Amino acid sequence: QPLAKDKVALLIGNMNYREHPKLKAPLVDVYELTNLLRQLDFKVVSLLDLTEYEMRNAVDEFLLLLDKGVYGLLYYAGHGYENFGNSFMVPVDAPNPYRSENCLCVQNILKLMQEKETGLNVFLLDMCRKRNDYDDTIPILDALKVTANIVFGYATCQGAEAFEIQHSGLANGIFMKFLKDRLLECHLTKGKQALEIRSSLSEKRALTDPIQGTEYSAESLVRNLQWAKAHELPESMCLKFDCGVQIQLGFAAEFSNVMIIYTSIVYKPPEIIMCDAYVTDFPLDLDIDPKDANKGTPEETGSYLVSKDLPKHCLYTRLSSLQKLKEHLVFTVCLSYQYSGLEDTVEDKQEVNVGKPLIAKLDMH
Amino acid sequence: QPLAKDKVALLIGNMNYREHPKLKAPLVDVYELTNLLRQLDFKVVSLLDLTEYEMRNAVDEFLLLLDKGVYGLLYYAGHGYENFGNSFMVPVDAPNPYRSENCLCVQNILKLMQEKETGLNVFLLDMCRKRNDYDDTIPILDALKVTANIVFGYATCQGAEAFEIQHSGLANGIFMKFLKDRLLEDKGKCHLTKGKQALEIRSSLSEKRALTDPIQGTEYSAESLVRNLQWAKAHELPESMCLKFDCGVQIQLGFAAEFSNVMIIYTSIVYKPPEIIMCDAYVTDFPLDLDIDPKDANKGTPEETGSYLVSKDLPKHCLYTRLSSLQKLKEHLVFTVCLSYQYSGLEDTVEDKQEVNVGKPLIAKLDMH
Ligand SMILES: CC1(C)CN(C(=O)Nc2cnc(-n3nccn3)c(Cl)c2)c2cnc3cc(Cl)nn3c21
Ligand SMILES: CC1(C)CN(C(=O)Nc2cnc(-n3nccn3)c(Cl)c2)c2cnc3cc(Cl)nn3c21
Ligand SMILES: [Ca+2]
Ligand SMILES: [Ca+2]
Ligand SMILES: [Ca+2]
Ligand SMILES: [Ca+2]
Ligand SMILES: [Ca+2]
Ligand SMILES: [Ca+2]
Ligand SMILES: [Ca+2]
Ligand SMILES: [Ca+2]
Ligand SMILES: [Ca+2]
Ligand SMILES: [Ca+2]
Ligand SMILES: [Ca+2]
Repeated sequence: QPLAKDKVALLIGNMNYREHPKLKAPLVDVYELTNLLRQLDFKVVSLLDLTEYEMRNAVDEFLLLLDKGVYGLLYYAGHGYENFGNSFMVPVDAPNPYRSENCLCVQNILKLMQEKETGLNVFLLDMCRKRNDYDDTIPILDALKVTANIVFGYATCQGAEAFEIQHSGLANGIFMKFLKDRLLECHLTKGKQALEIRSSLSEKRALTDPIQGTEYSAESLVRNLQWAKAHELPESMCLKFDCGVQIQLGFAAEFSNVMIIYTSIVYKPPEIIMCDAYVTDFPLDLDIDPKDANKGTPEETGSYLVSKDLPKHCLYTRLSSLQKLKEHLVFTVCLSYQYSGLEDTVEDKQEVNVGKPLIAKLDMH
Repeated sequence: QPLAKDKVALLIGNMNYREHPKLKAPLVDVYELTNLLRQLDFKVVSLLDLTEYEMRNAVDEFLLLLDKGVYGLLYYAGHGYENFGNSFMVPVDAPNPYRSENCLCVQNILKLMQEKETGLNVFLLDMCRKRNDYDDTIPILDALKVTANIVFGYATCQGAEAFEIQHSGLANGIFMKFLKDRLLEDKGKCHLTKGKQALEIRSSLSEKRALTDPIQGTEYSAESLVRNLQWAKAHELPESMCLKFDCGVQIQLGFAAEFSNVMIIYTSIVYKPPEIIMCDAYVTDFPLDLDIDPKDANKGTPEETGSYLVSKDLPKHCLYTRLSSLQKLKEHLVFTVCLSYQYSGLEDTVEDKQEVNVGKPLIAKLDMH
């Protein structure tokens, strides 16, 4: 029987490039792939918009989980490049033009995966190439794609336009389709595209293979808790203001580095006729435009989470970039309230601290 | 809207290697893709077990159909190999070891397709590579300079065992799945198995193209005429016939096209007069061109002949004979239908025989020898 010792996954989606065309596609594709992998018993990390430093720390810690018998999946979506056989994943902080030292190399990660003694390695790259970056003419000089169980997947589109066109739609990502078709148990648009799948398997492996489950393992507890504690969300607060008004502050995870906050009035005393609550004062590291806070749908914040997913009728705020948090997520719930019978509006302020939510816990900036 | 000026396809499936491990997979995959393409309004040729001479003629004549705006699909399944940046399709007569002179080069065919003013080229290869071909040459190339309106697809498995395993099942061809998902506008099952495997799909499209795009039936009337005629001249199947034997017994003799180079023949008694108590009929005397063992003729299912066709597809209650290799027919398909009959009241089994000529069925009508 093929068994997994563990099932671990790291998904990266880069979009918000400083010096390169911004992408949109990754967000959806990471979310849907996360959601698939959860149902296959994977512990997933899902990170949007990483710098070089962030990507390296993330990938290394993924690689540290790949012991003997582990099933490991790595996914990247975003800009990439190719030179002399060597492919590169570009972080959001990379300058223009691309230099190798600003980028993470595919083949290095692949070589590291092949040393680890895993039961299955999966490495899936969905890359936007620059228009005129075709594959180079090369000899093959070095390989490990025999000695360990590998599925390697490499999609390309030439240019951001063709990339975004082919990725348009929900539920439709190339690798999610591949996984569903090939590893359990969207029309061809204009432009230039490529897909490469390569595999070397000594025996049939599938994502659906059972974990060798444990009753009393220290290692398995370690593994579980290392991941689970990187995914602590704040408990919902019922914030009581001095006038008697109660604002519920709720929290949702969207990615390992994205939290939705949402606000609702849950008590209005008879002495108050009208009230509004809003959030402000977020840490500058997280970099929120208040134009994208306090919105009347989660959709308006840029969330994948829709109005049917979250509690309804709130104001919604998306706090992305949690990996950049230095201290605590200190922010302010404000209350505006009008007293019953008066025109007079009062303001009040309640500072909230929620600690280090999600990957912010690691404190690795 | 994109239009095709025509839809033409050539499918080759090579299995019966003389000097190389035999394959089984191609039969099914060619049949099922042929069926799909038929339903999309392609004129299809489907050929099993071609020599180099046969492959070259077929491919060349396929390339002749690729006029302006035509949609052309070439599919190959069987052995391939790689050498110094080139890739090769191996014909069934290929010497061991593989030498380029004996094989058809993928890169040639790809550039021959890209030279045409077609509206869409599709070129799909689904190959076995022998393990020995992994270790002998340093790789360079396999990608290609995929340009024009082209969809290049290229799949490999290392070794016949892994190849056959990955292809086990009906309905489960990688390229059929691909075309259905990616190239039809609409206007589990293939589990990844052991071994070393590769897939490469490349597309270049100046505008959206699909296999479902309607045929523009205007312009280029003589080219259209010739395409249609040439194809249809390669697909004349003989009509079903009733042979009346002089004793009164009626043998039905039916025909089915399995590939452009494979015909099923089937026989049944459709009338026994009351004077005959028992009878049986069989076929014999096929031309030596077609090779066929008489122990593999006269079977009680089409499954027993080696066909894709199951007992659902043809008339039940017959004997079935499969004639492959029709492209090698140098003359007419002449055979004998035999009858054995016992009269009521007699111990005597009488024999009778009738000769049949059905001409040159299917691709044999091209007369290429
Ligand atoms: C939870 C762990 C063990 C940790 N990890 C990370 O990605 N760590 C990470 C570390 N530092 C930064 N950083 N931010 C700022 C600067 N450095 C970042 Cl972004 C991430 C992954 C990654 N993949 C999987 C999979 C499974 Cl299971 N656990 N797991 C983990
Ligand atoms: C019917 C035509 C026009 C012809 N053709 C062939 O394959 N010709 C062919 C010629 N010679 C041999 N041979 N046998 C013995 C020796 N030489 C063989 Cl096997 C085949 C194809 C091939 N593809 C498509 C597609 C559409 Cl439409 N027509 N079409 C045609
Ligand atoms: Ca390049
Ligand atoms: Ca290298
Ligand atoms: Ca650096
Ligand atoms: Ca998508
Ligand atoms: Ca700190
Ligand atoms: Ca006031
Ligand atoms: Ca012509
Ligand atoms: Ca020759
Ligand atoms: Ca070779
Ligand atoms: Ca099959
Ligand atoms: Ca007698």
